[PDB]
Amino acid sequence: SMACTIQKAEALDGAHLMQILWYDEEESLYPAVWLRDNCPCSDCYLDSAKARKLLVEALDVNIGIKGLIFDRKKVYITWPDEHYSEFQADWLKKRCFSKQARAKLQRELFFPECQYWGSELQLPTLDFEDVLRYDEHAYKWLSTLKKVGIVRLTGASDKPGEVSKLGKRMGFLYLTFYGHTWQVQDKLSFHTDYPALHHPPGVQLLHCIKQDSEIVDGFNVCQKLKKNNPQAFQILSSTFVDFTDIGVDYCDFSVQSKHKIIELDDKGQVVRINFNNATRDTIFDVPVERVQPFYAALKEFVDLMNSKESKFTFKMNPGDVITFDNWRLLHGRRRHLEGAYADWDVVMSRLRILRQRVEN
Amino acid sequence: SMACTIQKAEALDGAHLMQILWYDEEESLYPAVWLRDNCPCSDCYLDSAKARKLLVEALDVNIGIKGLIFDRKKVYITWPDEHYSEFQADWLKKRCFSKQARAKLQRELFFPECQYWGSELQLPTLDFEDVLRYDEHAYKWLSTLKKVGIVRLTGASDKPGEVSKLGKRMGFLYLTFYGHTWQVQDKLSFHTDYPALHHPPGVQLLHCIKQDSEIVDGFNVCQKLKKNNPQAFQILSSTFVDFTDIGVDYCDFSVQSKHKIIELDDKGQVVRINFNNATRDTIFDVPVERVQPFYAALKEFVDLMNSKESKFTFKMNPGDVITFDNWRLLHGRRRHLEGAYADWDVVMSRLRILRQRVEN
Ligand SMILES: [Zn+2]
Ligand SMILES: [Zn+2]
Repeated sequence: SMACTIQKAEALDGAHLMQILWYDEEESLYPAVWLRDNCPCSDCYLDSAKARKLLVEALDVNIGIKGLIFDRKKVYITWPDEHYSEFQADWLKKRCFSKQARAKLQRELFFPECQYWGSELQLPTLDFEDVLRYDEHAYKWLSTLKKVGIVRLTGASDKPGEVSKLGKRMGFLYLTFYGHTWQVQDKLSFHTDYPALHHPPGVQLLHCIKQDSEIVDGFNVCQKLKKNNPQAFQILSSTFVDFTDIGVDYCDFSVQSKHKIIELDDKGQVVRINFNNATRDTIFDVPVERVQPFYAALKEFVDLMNSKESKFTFKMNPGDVITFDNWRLLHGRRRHLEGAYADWDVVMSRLRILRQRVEN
Repeated sequence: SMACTIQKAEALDGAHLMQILWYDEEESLYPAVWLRDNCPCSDCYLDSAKARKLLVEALDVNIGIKGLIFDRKKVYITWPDEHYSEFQADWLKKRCFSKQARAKLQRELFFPECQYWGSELQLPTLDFEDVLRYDEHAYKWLSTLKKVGIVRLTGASDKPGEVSKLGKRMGFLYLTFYGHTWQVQDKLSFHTDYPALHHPPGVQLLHCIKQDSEIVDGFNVCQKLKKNNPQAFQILSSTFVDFTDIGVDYCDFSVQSKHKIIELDDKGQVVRINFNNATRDTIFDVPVERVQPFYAALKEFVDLMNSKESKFTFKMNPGDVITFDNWRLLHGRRRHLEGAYADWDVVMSRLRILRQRVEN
């Protein structure tokens, strides 16, 4: 490939930078300290663990390249203390520091693609055994979960054990916490689950053993709220609300956290909704004048969730396994289920592995 | 008590506020919407679950008090739709919206007191069985963990099972994740544990079965860094670093996250350090010019950790159970241990419960 072959490589700027001219005619710049830190030799790097052995205390932050050789596919660098490093062209190209290359790689790692929905949702559906058996189907399943926030699996048995069977096949680890002490447990006001936790459970897997649920796309609701009621959006995305879960589950517990109901990342993108009205504390840590406008904003948020254009209604049949993003969807309803929760890290892990397996 | 008895109560500002004059001569202001939202009657509130039954859609955000009666200890309110609410004086007083009362209550819920340390640390120590048996001792144990970041328990057996025994007695739930699939598992470069997780494990419990560890107070290090090297502190508290844990543990896994090495809350206070050099990815999602100054800053951070004034050294003896804050401490060392991790929510829960039991 023209994009991935080296036409020229040289040290620049007191040898503190390496510039690559690709046959593509594209150009890339690599800091010497980063190349040294990421030497793939066996003194510096453990292949089997994919881990860096090099210590920060061994790294000269003012290092420059002493000598550089290249061909079409490799760069060969000598350091001032005679350490020697070889870098592959493809490895360098992927890790290029341009905004375009970095953003491309981030998309590949974190799967940010998102499809918003409302009442017009076609509930994504795949066969249970297909997902159990074949990488392509398991991959479709998880990528749809991440993109859409919900996927249905049909054709599981109507017997207990299917959630555990699915977990084992996927290599999932399931969460336990107060109110959900076992990995798999038997199960109108829209809510997310367990906002009293500092890190609410990411993904829920529900299996219908014996048999309406309503759901909204929280990210879609937030986007409409920001447009129609910007001040409401500002209040809900900036006000820390106390959530409190007090009870007994083999022991007495008092689980408490503060969350913004609309949780944004550094770029102002919604990453989680934290909302259960039952669990919202009587304790409200805001100046008195902030209180009534907070409730006005909450009312607008909840009005939007209850609007006909937002809500999707569905019925769970025996053998259905529904999986959903508890950070994104809110649910409610106006029954023998088995359910488990997983951390998003476990699900994203599987998504990454499966994508690699499908691509090969 | 003079502070907690009502000299006068009245509706103000179109009945949208309730003002309380305490016999103390202090004054408090309560929004009508918040009083309505927090009606303790059995239509609105579930005592046993300590949960609100009232729906957001049933709450008039523009509500005002229709009628108000009071005595020394209670307020009796009638709403415009004839709903009726009684509030206790002590309950109101505690939930007062003044900055002083709110901050007091937050301290009581979240235990923010923090004692920084270095090489001069006297390792807090309590007896294992004492902690197992008596609330006062268990309370001292957990409050010291939260304040100091580390506590040693002495006088456990030198046999396996003590971590599990301690967990059961405390009603703890233990975490599992890739690299630590069992609740209790057998176990120089300063690091925190498992930063590749979006929510790294909060608390570690280590029990020495058969027998130097070094530790630093990460919060103390950050405070010194901010003072001596403010630009380094700024870089480390604002730059998202990729952490990556790839391997096999019953299944193939690829766990990945981005963290600021120095993680601040909204008020600029350090809440977590996320740092393991082995796990820090080769992938670095920053503009090229940001790279070398990041490494310079990291080097200053690590230099500070390795300085003689920062490091505390100790040896684990058989029967020792060491507990520490994995969000705060970094550790390393230049051996038969059993270990478990817990979420801070589980530990804070126990701390709250124990404080109430000790106070009674
Ligand atoms: Zn090397
Ligand atoms: Zn009521």
